[PDB]
Amino acid sequence: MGRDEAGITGTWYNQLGSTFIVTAGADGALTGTYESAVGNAESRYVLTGRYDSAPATDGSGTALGWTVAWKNNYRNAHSATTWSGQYVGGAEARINTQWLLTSGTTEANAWKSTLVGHDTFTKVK
Amino acid sequence: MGRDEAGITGTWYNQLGSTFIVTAGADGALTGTYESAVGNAESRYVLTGRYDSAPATDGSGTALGWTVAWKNNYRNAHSATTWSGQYVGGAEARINTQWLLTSGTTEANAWKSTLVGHDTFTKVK
Amino acid sequence: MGRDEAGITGTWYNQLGSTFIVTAGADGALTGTYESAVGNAESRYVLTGRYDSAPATDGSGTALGWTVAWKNNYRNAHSATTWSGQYVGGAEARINTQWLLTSGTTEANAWKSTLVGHDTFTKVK
Amino acid sequence: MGRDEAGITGTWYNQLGSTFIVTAGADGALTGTYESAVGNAESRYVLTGRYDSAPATDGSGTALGWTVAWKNNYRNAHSATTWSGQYVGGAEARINTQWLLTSGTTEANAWKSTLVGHDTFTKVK
Repeated sequence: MGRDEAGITGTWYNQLGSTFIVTAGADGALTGTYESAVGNAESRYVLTGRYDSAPATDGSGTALGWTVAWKNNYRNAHSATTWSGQYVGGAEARINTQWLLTSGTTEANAWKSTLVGHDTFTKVK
Repeated sequence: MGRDEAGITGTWYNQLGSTFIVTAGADGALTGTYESAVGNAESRYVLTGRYDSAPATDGSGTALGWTVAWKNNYRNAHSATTWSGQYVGGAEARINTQWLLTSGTTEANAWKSTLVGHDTFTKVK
Repeated sequence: MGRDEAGITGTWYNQLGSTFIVTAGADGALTGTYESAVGNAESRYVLTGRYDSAPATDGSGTALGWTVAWKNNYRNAHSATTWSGQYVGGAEARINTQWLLTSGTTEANAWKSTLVGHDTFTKVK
Repeated sequence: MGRDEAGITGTWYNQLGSTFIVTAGADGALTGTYESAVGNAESRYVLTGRYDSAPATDGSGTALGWTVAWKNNYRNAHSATTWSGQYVGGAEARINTQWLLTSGTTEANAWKSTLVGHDTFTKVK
């Protein structure tokens, strides 16, 4: 029922070699797992998010976002990343994102709590 | 079972007058609703996210994040915001966040797709 | 000749206790020194930037930005911060900024090169 | 005298087709002009910034930043962009940046004042 429900659902890979496995629900839900190739992380972590299930039809992307808290049964990096971006469908489908990675800190160190970057996900490689 | 499960769960308000209603699950889940005082928005929107259910005990905050896609039964702003931040417990509990608001755009306009800002949530006002 | 040349020029302090000393030139230039209360820093560092010397008159802020590279005669933190924001004049003048702090890294660590945050500068305290 | 003074100085192009013309001073200064291929802009605008004139030698990049206020003799977009990033030398030299573009706004619209994105500059194309 979601316009890009089928186009978003599946396995995605970014430029770092991370793997994003997502299911897009008819209603706007995103659920899945994330495995980072880098950082204080091992194996899969739960993700959840949301996407625009009725996007504009005018060649525009589909807005979406999701979160990973970096705790699983193997490790806890006391941090969470949120990706915010858009899905662009077609032969070379992509999800283009910017992210914010916040660590738990003391109040004295909160100024240095948050990393920012950008990931591009593709269906191959 | 989550360390700040009780401290996070409930109603939060930010500096804009927005209202965040969240339940924190024992496992790391965040679910709830968001109502923005500003922007292309009306009434409540679904949110989901994650938090560190076993944070450091050393005076450090609790990392968390969540997403809203700005589609509900009233409006669709073809956009999604992700907040990334930390919960700081105590008499004056706060959630301190930075956010990324991505709009669906054409590829030609993707350079101007994403707003960034910061919200502080409190339990009063 | 700059509309807020007089309002911007002078000494500013942020919420961390840092001190920003700036001169605004008629043409749009910003020059001065920055002293951070936090981080890998001591004493003053050179800053340069730019501001909108002919802003809108409609109650709107004045856009501006500036950079500090964190090298001086005392220390080198192999990093640079840029603040991007707006000057809001009046009894309680403020400069409201967001910043990006990039460290030199290897290519393998570039994903974790860049911190993001927000500073508010006032003329007192 | 700056380690990458020679490597930074010159003409750079980003993925949008914008042109960055910079001189790096021995002392850490960056001066030049920027011409954007997109947005509310025409022709060249003054830029100034700073870079780490004595970077780490260990395969690490060179931290730098610069600002453009989007006022010149042709147009005034009441905004400023700051790029924060690192120069990576070698056969395929690059400057990898993240940026913050703040517009002057009323206080009521300040939540939507600031765009964020990422530009990669190369010496060709």
